Amino acid sequence: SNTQTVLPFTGLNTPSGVAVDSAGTVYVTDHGNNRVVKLAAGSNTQTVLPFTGLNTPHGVAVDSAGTVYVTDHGNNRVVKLAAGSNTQTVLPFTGLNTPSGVAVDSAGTVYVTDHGNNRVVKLAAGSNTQTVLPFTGLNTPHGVAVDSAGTVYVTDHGNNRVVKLAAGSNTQTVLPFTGLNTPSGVAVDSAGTVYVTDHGNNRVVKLAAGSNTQTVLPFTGLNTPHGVAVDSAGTVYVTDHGNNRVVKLAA
Ligand SMILES: [Cu+2]
Ligand SMILES: [Cu+2]
Ligand SMILES: [Cu+2]
Repeated sequence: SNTQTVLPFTGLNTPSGVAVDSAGTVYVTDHGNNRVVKLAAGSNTQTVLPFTGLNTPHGVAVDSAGTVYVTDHGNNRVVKLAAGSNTQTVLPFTGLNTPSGVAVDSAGTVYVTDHGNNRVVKLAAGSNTQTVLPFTGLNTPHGVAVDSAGTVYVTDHGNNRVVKLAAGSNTQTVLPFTGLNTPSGVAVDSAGTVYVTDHGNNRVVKLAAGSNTQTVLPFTGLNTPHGVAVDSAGTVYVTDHGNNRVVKLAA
């Protein structure tokens, strides 16, 4: 499409991550206000999720049960809130330094980019101990996404590239993006198309499934994109750091 919609969030200061659930509810981490806001589909009014003690959130993910998972930079931890709950759970990750992105697969496994430790960690549902994914030579990961097959996609700031690992594989794959500068967020649709916020080039890049054609999505007026999400219809949602807004573009 050639229509971008500014969603009616208010008062954002460095919106850092975005997620969209199956109902079309949009969740945004508002880094500079220590909060996560949500907007139900068609609603005019955001609500603030009742995380307690949250500081400087980066990433957000939502599972099919509606549980919301958030990374907290200032406390170096990951928290989750079940739908309808007022009492978060701190997940049993350990030793995080700048947890930057979070994703949750269909089995409830939680994947977190640990930016300051140059690694991606994962925690199975019910486990108390993370494992480190075998992403050789990873540096400063920002964003993570997991697809319905369990393939994990990660952006690497220091190396300006995007890598993936299939479930059960030891061989990572470097995706055929070109010309990235500070890839931040990543999202993947069920067709396999991969969307990346190319923060240092002020643009959002699409790698079309199959053809591997890279295009720039026709967002307008961005002042450095951070987070990205894509819904089942192919609508792409982006957080715009310098303009303190969240915008969407239909396919
Ligand atoms: Cu931070
Ligand atoms: Cu970085
Ligand atoms: Cu920025």
